Amino acid sequence: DIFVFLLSTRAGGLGINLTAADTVIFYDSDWNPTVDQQAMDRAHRLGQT
DNA sequence: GTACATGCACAGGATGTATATATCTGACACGTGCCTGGAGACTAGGGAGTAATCCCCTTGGCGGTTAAAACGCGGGGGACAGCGCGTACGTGCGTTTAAGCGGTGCTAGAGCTGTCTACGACCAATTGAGCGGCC
Repeated sequence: DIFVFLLSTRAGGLGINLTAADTVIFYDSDWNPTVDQQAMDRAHRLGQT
């Protein structure tokens, strides 16, 4: 059921492994990359199909 | 040397009490579990010490005037009788709370949920001191 999950890149995401997500949206971008790259891959990982 | 307050006894009713009885508070023996005595390891502030040096309390001389002690001037505080407004007994009547056994509420506990301030901590911007160039 739960359509959408709300996160922060520097706390909500950290290694949290949301394989049930199909898609990712950045409503914000950080002054450093890597945090966004991790934020994507906390969905984009080997547990998806 | 004095006689009013103390000191001993009578009169007598109540209060200190014994026998007789039923029972709930306290004693006892059990264990849970709360937590305190001991004791360990380390932190790093509190304390003690050496030390410098500054300034208050006591001290001694002195001058002032107030209380003490004495005295004069004179009345209100300690003591007897009447007036009359309260204070202490005793009863009827019953207002009042007792003491009871359930019905229900709200008060208490431990914990949760929600702060939510308020505190370090990390994270990313952006800024001043560091060293070098130029005419």
